[PDB]
Amino acid sequence: HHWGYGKHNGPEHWHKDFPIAKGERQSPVDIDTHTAKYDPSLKPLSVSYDQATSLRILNNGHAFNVEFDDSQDKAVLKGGPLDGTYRLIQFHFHWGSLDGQGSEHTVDKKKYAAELHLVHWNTKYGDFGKAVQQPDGLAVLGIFLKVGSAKPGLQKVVDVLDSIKTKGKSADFTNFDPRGLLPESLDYWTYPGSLTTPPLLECVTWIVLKEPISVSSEQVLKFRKLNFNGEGEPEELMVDNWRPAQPLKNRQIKASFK
Ligand SMILES: O=C(O)c1ccccc1S
Ligand SMILES: [Zn+2]
Repeated sequence: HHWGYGKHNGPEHWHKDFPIAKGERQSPVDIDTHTAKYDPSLKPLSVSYDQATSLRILNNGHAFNVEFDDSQDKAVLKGGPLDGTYRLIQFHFHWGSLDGQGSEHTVDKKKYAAELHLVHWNTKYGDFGKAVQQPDGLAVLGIFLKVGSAKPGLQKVVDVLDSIKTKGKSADFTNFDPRGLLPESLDYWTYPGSLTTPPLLECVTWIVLKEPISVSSEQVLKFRKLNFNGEGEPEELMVDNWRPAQPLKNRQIKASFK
């Protein structure tokens, strides 16, 4: 009776094993666009993915992670609200059973079909396991997905999902360029928060891009064919792997843009 996204083990249950679920800086949150303040002092955001080295794709039983070589400064996030250098370790998505839900963050209560999380760790802490124990350990770039035109740069991801249908399956996934998942504009909102999955650690500087990317209905349908279960277990479609918005408490959301 491990955590998940079902009636008996979903987000409303997580606080029993993970009391930080009711903490002071939980994610996601609703972004109230009229309350977010422009912060002219945010430095420009720097997303440097030219030398990124993807390795593998893994179905971990709650999402799929595209993993990178993070043993050198190859793919880094800098600038914006951040002090120092954050290294890309993985990306994953959260998505819905239907196009009208799936994102974790909301914008004026609007839900997107899905949300991409590009996860980076602060190099001053040496490794990801140490970084998640620090209040400035991670920087996550959050990107909304809406259903419309296909995203060409997503198709290589979509096409390998049949090979990692069930929990614990992985596949080689080299030479994937995450620049093909970014929208035109880097305008963003930022606030201090948490992992959206257990263990819900309060270690994340969230950087949520305002401009969504468009994916096709056929692309997100292939996400929804994944399974939460292992091979030879009863089939449970991997859908609605999102946590709903949490109380903002004593936080301010800052905007990079007027
Ligand atoms: O899903 C996770 O475990 C996660 C991990 C790192 C950063 C963000 C998230 S939401
Ligand atoms: Zn996530």
